[PDB]
Amino acid sequence: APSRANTKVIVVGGGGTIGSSTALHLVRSGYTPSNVTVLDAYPIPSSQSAGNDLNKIMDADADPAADAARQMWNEDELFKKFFHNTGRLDCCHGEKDIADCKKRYQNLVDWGLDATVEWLDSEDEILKRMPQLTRDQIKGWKAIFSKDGGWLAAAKAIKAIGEYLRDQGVRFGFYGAGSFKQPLLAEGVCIGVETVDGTRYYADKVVLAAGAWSPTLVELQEQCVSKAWVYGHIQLTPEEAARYKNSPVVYNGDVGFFFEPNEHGIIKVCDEFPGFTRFKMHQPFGAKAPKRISVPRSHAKHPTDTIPDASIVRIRRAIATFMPQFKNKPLFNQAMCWCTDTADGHLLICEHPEWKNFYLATGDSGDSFKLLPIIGKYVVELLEGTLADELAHKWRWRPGSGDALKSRREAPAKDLADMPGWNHDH
Ligand SMILES: *Cc1cc2c(cc1C)nc1c(=O)[nH]c(=O)nc-1n2C[C@H](O)[C@H](O)[C@H](O)COP(=O)(O)OP(=O)(O)OC[C@H]1O[C@@H](n2cnc3c(N)ncnc32)[C@H](O)[C@@H]1O
Repeated sequence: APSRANTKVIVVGGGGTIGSSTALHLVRSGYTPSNVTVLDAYPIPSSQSAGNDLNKIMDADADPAADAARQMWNEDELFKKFFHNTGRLDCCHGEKDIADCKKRYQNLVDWGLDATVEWLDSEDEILKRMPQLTRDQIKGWKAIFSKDGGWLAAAKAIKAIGEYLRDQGVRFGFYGAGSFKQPLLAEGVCIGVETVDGTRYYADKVVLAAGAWSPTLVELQEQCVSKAWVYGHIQLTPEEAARYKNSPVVYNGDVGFFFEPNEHGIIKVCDEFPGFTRFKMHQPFGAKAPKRISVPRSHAKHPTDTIPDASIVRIRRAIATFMPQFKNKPLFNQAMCWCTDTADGHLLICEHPEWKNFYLATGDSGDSFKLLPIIGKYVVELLEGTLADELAHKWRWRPGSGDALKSRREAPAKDLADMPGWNHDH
């Protein structure tokens, strides 16, 4: 095994979240930049990466990886500017959701103290916190307000990683030169990657950080099932947008959520739901025949795609509830954004059980963007044989460990074949 300075690594999906972090941590660890090759279907930040977004939520997860990430969002100079500490307003209505939120709030008063969390026990208490809401839309609502967390400028953070890597001299391959087709195996040892255009890249170690595409590219035995979530955007005038400067993330699990406007006055609005699959026949490397698996329907490949009609209705209901004064604004740049769920919702970060020096770094399960600053550190540890055993176990190769179609969500994902309104191919 060579020294870090002499080790060649290929990061497949290095234009995405986990992949770009991996490349960053290899460089920060003293790998020689020109020995690191980032391969992606699309140039960093990849136009189909789940992290290519105006915003993501940063919550207050006590988990060690989430904690370490939070410290870097606060303190690391590459990342800090992209974390917006607006807090979060979690709204609840109906007996069931209110009971759940009260229990959750009590757990904070119990477990690791409250401190930065408030209970809002009426409409008027919510309005004092967020005067931009409309009373007649929030009848019977209560809320938890958390001063911790807020939102992350996701595409900008990945873009900042790519500029850093570029300036260090990392090597890149994109499009046909970056789209993984197969590992290169020599008697059960991975020694590189071949791309769609026929280019062959050789390295000591290969990381597959291909997000929702990972189970399409190599045989993962249904350990990961790929699903889409949805959003769209509305455009506020400068005067309208000023009202929502530093506004908290607003969330109601029965409705959806929205963010503070970006610097161009655009609000992104999301639904809350268990995700959509898109099953079709496909043959990943390592599969003996085509199989029915959920294959992302990429908005980058298909920019005329929007989102299902059902989704538009839900997002319109969210705007009508949270921002009734903006109900006549067009919802634009509608898109589907893909992730991959494991059965238990933990990551899949492990060496392949048959292909030595080929490593999986996926299973993001819809809540990994917030790990961008830290996650590559754990991937480097895996490559070097130093990942903490409890994490190695939690993130292990585990086919047959449960049904990832439902995962730890409320319901099995429905399928885009059954959800009209997104496809505008003709
Ligand atoms: C979709 C989504 C996700 C999301 C979210 C809202 C939506 C609508 N809200 C979040 C939130 O509030 N907080 C949070 O922490 N996470 C949230 N998420 C999830 C998050 O976006 C994902 O968990 C995370 O971004 C996933 O990272 P991962 O690195 O696994 O995936 P990726 O960024 O999509 O990157 C994968 C890359 O692989 C490349 N690719 C695909 N095929 C190939 C081939 N053949 N060859 C080479 N590269 C390939 C992609 O192009 C991509 O760059």
